[PDB]
Amino acid sequence: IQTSEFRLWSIGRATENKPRNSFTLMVLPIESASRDIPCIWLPNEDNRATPPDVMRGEKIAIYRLGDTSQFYWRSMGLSNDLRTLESVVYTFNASLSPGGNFDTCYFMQFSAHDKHVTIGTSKANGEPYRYSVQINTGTGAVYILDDIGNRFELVSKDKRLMLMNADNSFVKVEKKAIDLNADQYIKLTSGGSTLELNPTEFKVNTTNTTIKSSGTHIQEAGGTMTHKAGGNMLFTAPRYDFT
Amino acid sequence: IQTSEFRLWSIGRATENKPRNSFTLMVLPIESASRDIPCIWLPNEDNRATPPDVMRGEKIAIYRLGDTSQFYWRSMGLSNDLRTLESVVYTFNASLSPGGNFDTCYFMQFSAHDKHVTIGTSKANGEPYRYSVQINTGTGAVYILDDIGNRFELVSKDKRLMLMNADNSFVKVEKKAIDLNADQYIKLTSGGSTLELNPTEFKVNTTNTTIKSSGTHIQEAGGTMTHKAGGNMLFTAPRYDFT
Amino acid sequence: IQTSEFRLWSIGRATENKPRNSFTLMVLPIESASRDIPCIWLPNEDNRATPPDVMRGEKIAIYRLGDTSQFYWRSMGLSNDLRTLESVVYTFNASLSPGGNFDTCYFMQFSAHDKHVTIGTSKANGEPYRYSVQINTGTGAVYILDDIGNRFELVSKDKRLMLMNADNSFVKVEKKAIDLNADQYIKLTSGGSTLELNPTEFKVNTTNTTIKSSGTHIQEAGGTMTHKAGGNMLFTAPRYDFT
Ligand SMILES: [Cl-]
Ligand SMILES: [Cl-]
Ligand SMILES: [Cl-]
Ligand SMILES: [Cl-]
Ligand SMILES: [Cl-]
Ligand SMILES: [Cl-]
Ligand SMILES: [Cl-]
Ligand SMILES: [Cl-]
Ligand SMILES: [Cl-]
Ligand SMILES: [Cl-]
Ligand SMILES: [Cl-]
Ligand SMILES: [Cl-]
Ligand SMILES: [Cl-]
Ligand SMILES: [Cl-]
Ligand SMILES: [Cl-]
Ligand code: NA
Ligand code: NA
Ligand code: NA
Ligand code: NA
Ligand code: NA
Ligand code: NA
Ligand code: NA
Repeated sequence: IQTSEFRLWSIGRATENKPRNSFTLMVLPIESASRDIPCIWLPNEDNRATPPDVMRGEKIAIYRLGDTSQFYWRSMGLSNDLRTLESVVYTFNASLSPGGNFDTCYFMQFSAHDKHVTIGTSKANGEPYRYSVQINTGTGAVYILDDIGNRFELVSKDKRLMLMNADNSFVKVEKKAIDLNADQYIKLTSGGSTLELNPTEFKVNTTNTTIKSSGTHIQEAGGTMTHKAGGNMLFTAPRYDFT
Repeated sequence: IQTSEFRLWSIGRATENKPRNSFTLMVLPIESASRDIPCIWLPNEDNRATPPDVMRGEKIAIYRLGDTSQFYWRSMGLSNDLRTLESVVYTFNASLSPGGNFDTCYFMQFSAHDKHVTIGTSKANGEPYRYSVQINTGTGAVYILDDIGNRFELVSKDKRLMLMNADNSFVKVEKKAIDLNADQYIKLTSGGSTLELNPTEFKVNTTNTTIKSSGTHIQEAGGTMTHKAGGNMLFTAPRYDFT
Repeated sequence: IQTSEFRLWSIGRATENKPRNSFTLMVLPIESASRDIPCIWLPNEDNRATPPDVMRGEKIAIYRLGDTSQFYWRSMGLSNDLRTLESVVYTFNASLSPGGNFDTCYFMQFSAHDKHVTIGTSKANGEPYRYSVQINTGTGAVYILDDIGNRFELVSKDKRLMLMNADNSFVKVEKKAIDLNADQYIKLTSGGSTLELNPTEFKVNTTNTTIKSSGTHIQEAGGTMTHKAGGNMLFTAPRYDFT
């Protein structure tokens, strides 16, 4: 019966917490047939760039190639209740040349250590822009952004939701205030009616205009001021004063 | 040739649909060497909290530790066309103490049963806020929100997209209407020109103001009304009436 | 010692780049005990619909059922540095009937080949709407949309962020301009003050109105124009002209 020389050699227990940036795991074999074995990571799945953040005492499957010193460790997924901080990166390469820092792959990263969840893309295959969808749990924010300045923003400590583009035009909802900003113009359109604000003008073009102030009304011009009516012009007040 | 006592014992077939909240699976061994075996879940991958939603008749790999009664079941991924409703939770623990309801982990959940896709974070390691990015397929919505009231919203039955913060400031795009609301002020800025609306004021500060009405123009003040011009003030109408 | 007839038969090397839409992989066994073997995909994990985009020379585990011609290939995850373009689809079925094009499942897809990252849902189990959260790296955009016209948009080449609903109401932030559009009305609310624009009206209802123009002020009506003040009406200018 032909069987590969590469086989499950012994069930084991991790003797140490795997260091975050390490692929080696010290494992103690616990089957009756120093005492630790330095094992190389054997992934449970493809497209996972980081080994599991194995804690001391987790059940580990130790694989061995024949009688050689090539030992491998595979997480068995039976000791999840031991996990503390976990950071996992799933990578999907996006370059014609192989080899590879996330510069040549699309990825999704859950990092408790660095306190973010991020989906990011790369510019290694003709893509014009890079993107990131990030939940930043450290500062407290959700971002949707490219690499040229366009950004959706939810920032919790400032109670801010914002639509911001690369030209500093934005719609900002921060606390009890809303701020719109645009260097060329801001225009409201409803049917045939328009209201525009631009660096030199405030323009309204509509059918009927009604400006009601329960208190005072003030309109002041540094230059000339014109009132024009195709129909009758009406003034109603207890008295009229011309300075 | 040393080999672990823990080995693939027999290929089998699931005899029942696995109940959603169960880790045990009844499996019938189908290799010639009651008839069902209660098996414990053996995961194919780490960071998966839920066993596959195995349907009756799926090919199952039955593992066994030596001659003991410890039987384990592993989905082989060769019977995907039998799947009906699936709910899968990937968890990434985010607490210094181990052990663990999603209160101590970042996670991503695809649930056909509960009709949502959700990416959520936890507040178990000093994070100031929790977050959720949810596609709610039951009610019909996409949400981006924290746990204090800041929210992006796409709600389909109401044709609503909204930016809403914890102070009830919002930019609402619902059906054929747009509503902006902010308790302190709403300000539009374009260059040196500003338009502000606040609880007691409507203020415009610009260079040139043009208000054209194809129909009627009405401005009414409960108190005083002042017209001021540094240059000539012009009135043009077929007739003028002072009440 | 009972062991399944289905076992790891030999470690091997992929002889060819797996074609994107293929489940078969030509593998050369490299254990001493034509020369290629057509193997069927054996997944490393459940809920993965696409086999890994295996490149020539990757280490492959060849499984075999007994002495039969049923050979299977499993990616070992030890040759990731050979990956070039990768497209991976994780599927989560969402239909009461089994069987299945993404029409009956929720899914998440990372595709370097087609240049997008997409989370999508289906309408096979009573869901009223389908959804997609897509990073389109080809055109350069992030979309959040349903299947009836509601859409959040980040489009990089146009420097556009937009909230757009099925009735063509939108808040558009494009380059140096902001455009709001709504067929019924656009209303700003701050406390008791309101500013509304609708197809026939421009309405302001506030306490105090101040319209300051450093240059000229023009208000023109095709019909009548009325000025009403409950208090004194004041005119201040170097001279007044009635046409
Ligand atoms: Cl290492
Ligand atoms: Cl793994
Ligand atoms: Cl080697
Ligand atoms: Cl990379
Ligand atoms: Cl501001
Ligand atoms: Cl159970
Ligand atoms: Cl599994
Ligand atoms: Cl046990
Ligand atoms: Cl938890
Ligand atoms: Cl409202
Ligand atoms: Cl095929
Ligand atoms: Cl796989
Ligand atoms: Cl078969
Ligand atoms: Cl499908
Ligand atoms: Cl427009
Ligand atoms: Na890690
Ligand atoms: Na301000
Ligand atoms: Na696996
Ligand atoms: Na489930
Ligand atoms: Na309303
Ligand atoms: Na592929
Ligand atoms: Na325009």
